[PDB]
Amino acid sequence: MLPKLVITHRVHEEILQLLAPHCELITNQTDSTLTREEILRRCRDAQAMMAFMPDRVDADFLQACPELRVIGCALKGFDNFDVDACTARGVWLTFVPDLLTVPTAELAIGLAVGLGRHLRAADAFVRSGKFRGWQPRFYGTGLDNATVGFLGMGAIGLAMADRLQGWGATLQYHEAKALDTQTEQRLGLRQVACSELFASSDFILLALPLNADTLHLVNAELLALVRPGALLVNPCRGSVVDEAAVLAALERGQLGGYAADVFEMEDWARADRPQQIDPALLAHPNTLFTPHIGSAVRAVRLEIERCAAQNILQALAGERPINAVNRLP
Amino acid sequence: MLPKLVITHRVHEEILQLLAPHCELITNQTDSTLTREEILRRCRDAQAMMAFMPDRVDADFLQACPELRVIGCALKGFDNFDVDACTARGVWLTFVPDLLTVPTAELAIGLAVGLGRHLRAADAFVRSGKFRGWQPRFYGTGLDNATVGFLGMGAIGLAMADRLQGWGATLQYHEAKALDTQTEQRLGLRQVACSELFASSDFILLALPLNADTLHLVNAELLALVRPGALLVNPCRGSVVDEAAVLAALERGQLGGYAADVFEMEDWARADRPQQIDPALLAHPNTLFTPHIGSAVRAVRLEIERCAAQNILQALAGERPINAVNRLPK
Ligand SMILES: NC(=O)c1ccc[n+]([C@@H]2O[C@H](COP(=O)([O-])OP(=O)(O)OC[C@H]3O[C@@H](n4cnc5c(N)ncnc54)[C@H](O)[C@@H]3O)[C@@H](O)[C@H]2O)c1
Ligand SMILES: NC(=O)c1ccc[n+]([C@@H]2O[C@H](COP(=O)([O-])OP(=O)(O)OC[C@H]3O[C@@H](n4cnc5c(N)ncnc54)[C@H](O)[C@@H]3O)[C@@H](O)[C@H]2O)c1
Repeated sequence: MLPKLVITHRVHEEILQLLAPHCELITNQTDSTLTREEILRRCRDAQAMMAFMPDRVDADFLQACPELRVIGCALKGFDNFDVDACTARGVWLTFVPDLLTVPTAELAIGLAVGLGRHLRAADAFVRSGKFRGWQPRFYGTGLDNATVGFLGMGAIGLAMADRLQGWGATLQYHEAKALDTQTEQRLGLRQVACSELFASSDFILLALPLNADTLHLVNAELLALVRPGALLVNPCRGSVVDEAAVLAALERGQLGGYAADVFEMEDWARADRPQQIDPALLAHPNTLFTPHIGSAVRAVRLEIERCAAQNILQALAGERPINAVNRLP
Repeated sequence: MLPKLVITHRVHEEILQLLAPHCELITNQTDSTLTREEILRRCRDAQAMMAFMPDRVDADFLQACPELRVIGCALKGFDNFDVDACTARGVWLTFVPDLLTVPTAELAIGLAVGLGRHLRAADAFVRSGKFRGWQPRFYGTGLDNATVGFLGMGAIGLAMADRLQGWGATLQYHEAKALDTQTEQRLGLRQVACSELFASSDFILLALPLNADTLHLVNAELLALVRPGALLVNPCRGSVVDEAAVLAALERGQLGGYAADVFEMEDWARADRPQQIDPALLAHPNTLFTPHIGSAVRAVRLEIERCAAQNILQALAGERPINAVNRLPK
């Protein structure tokens, strides 16, 4: 009897090969997410869990799964995992600190370009068969000579700033914890207050985690500050914005556009989360969406899976996992 | 009576005010493209013309318009304008050398990201109302650790290289006019042969003008060399590629994707040009398209128009235009 490991979502077969000598595997090698009932059934006597974005762990989950030694999260933002409750039950909780950063940064910039240049509608027009040559339309907004404001300047903020260096924009940021002035200057970043960031930015790129303090940070009052036509890009967590306020800002035309890779409906730890994305937001023309594909780059996903696998194996071996969030004796 | 200037497409009000005290303006302040005959009719007794991407000027056109002194083009690629015939008939042909570069480079990188990451299908999926959370789907290709190959390293090529500096890609290029080593080193560029460029690149970014030598340069023989899954992005001219060969490459699955801002049907100077984009190419999933919006940024278009206006005004005043493509004896 090897320790039992439940992997809640599909992974590369070579990751299964890496784990199999050490672990009895209970896998989900499909593109589907299992019911919460079935995850509980599988994890009841599991020694370990590899968890993904659709997963949620609270005290109630853990009491129902008394054999767990480690939850290895193949993700960065562990807002749906109660770390304190894990520590209390003697369960390691591990994450992936760096591997999701670059592909998410790349996508966020592509969304900003895609949103500013009306890519969805432009591509729709070409596919329709009615392109008859160059026309005066689909006039958009570029990054050259624009002010780009970042809310947050951790891993993804810095990766995005790195990638905008050749782009002719004026970069500013708001943080809970400032960069050192030397790094600011190497990247051409100026630190500003949050109100000013929203009042003065042509592109607003969110790069902050979801917590009690950032929940609905981007609300109606903050959005009412933006320059008419400002573009808002959300690659972080859905619930840092109030999507109802975002939609209202779009409909009034104060917000020029909203691009998102993440949605309030995904933030499982939120009882008052909406059950879906508002259909009126989904149908609004001044939008561009992706289904949480920030890290959806083939080579990176394998590396992310390997990182979670390694952390789990470290825990099961009686070591402190390299990427543990918590501390155990 | 002031000289007649035919402006073929809609122009910002700031530009008309600049032109009014110098020319009798025959304008087209609609967002519609007029017919070839309508242009001929208006230009028959015109001293000047402001021309745009849909316009084509050939030997017969200039013969029908003996009064022309200048054709100011609000564009970079003048492949639809017979420069030689302009020179022969003593007509200035002007362009806009730099203003289109940046917004086109921005869009091109945007297309590369969008194509690599399956943006069209991803967005359609969310819009369907069926998104229920993350799934291990839409896995694609990023620029980090990728090899990016530039065919051409002029204005747009250089601007794209500039904009990829922090992206962790290996940048290589082929050119007709090679960069000096110190510029190559400054941008982290490595010069390669065209065949090696196509054989070794994950992303192929086209940055060439269309001329006799570049017509169907990206053909079936060249596309046969690409790595499986290679992504091709075309922000320059449709006819630099053979769209039929591109489609065939997509269908066999050797080419991973094709993104384009420009299409063969736009290249009026070609008699054998296809009259539309192949419906089969339009319908292929591994594609991303824009309708020649490379420079479609409000601030930028105002400046492009002012540039073309300034060139026309300079010519009509008896000066040589700052952005003349051709040379005329004085
Ligand atoms: N879309 C995706 O696939 C994807 C991928 C990775 C991460 N994410 C999400 O993006 C978030 C940020 O990612 P990261 O890797 O940059 O995290 P990080 O922890 O490296 O950086 C987060 C930064 O936000 C700052 N911050 C906290 N509260 C703030 C506030 N009120 N105002 C301004 N800044 C504040 C923190 O000081 C920190 O520097 C993650 O927590 C995760 O939720 C999404
Ligand atoms: N999509 C748009 O809206 C848009 C905007 C601007 C320009 N364009 C098009 O893109 C083209 C390139 O633009 P640019 O501003 O970089 O022009 P450019 O003249 O500055 O650069 C073209 C470069 O390509 C090189 N070249 C020529 N033949 C080559 C070959 N066979 N192999 C490799 N390199 C070769 C030339 O030496 C030159 O350096 C323009 O001619 C125009 O047709 C499109």
